[PDB]
Amino acid sequence: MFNYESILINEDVVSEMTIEDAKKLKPYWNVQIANFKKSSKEPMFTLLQMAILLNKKDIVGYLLARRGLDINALSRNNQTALMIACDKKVPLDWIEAILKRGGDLGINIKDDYEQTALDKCNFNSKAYHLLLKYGA
Amino acid sequence: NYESILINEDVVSEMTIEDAKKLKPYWNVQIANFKKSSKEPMFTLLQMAILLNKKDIVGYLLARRGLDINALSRNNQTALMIACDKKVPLDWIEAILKRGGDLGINIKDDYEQTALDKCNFNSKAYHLLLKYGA
Repeated sequence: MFNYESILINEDVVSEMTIEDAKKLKPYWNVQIANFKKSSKEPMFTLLQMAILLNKKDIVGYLLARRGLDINALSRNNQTALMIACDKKVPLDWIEAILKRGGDLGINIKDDYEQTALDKCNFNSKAYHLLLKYGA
Repeated sequence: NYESILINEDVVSEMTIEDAKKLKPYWNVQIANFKKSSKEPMFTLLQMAILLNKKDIVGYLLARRGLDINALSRNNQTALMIACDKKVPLDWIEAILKRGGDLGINIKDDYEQTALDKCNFNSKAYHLLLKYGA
């Protein structure tokens, strides 16, 4: 929403968000709208990306099921939902849901530090092995 | 600091309930920290499991009779405090409180914060803490 003359909500707003709120932000599903309070007053993350970062399982579940949502949409630092999910070691079932929904198409996307989602998994982790199944 | 007891988030992320069972002598011990942070252990296994959203290890440990639900991290944080701070599901917070986490509801960390202070104002978590005497 129109906070600090931009499109900006913080982690406080997203932590308290319900599926009804996610639905009302439909025009914004592919838009960088969220950032942490500590950081600068420009949006960094999509709602899906911030939901993953804050472990909002019900909002993550709802958004991945949406028609018209770009699962490979980039954060302001050129990160995907898949990259963030791997970096934060979220449950393997969310990583699989991301990949099966079209996250596999962006599996070789690289962030500002030349890192892919595979590079964010630990050596021989269950995450590493799953990404290899989907073509990493 | 010793790497003798330290396990990091890489070890805990790959951990199963079989591993948690084998660590029983250590359930009240500061054993875990992130690679970015100090080599010195900060968190209990339950506390690290909550920070990494390991639902099966969290569910198993909360059921254990030998585990002190009010055990302190090295910076004097409880499982309840960390669960509130990381906005984890309400069911986990309620399980912690009913398990004896209500006895430590007014514990204050090194930054003079309680579990209530780590909840968002008017959240369902905030209201539940008030019910149990925050």
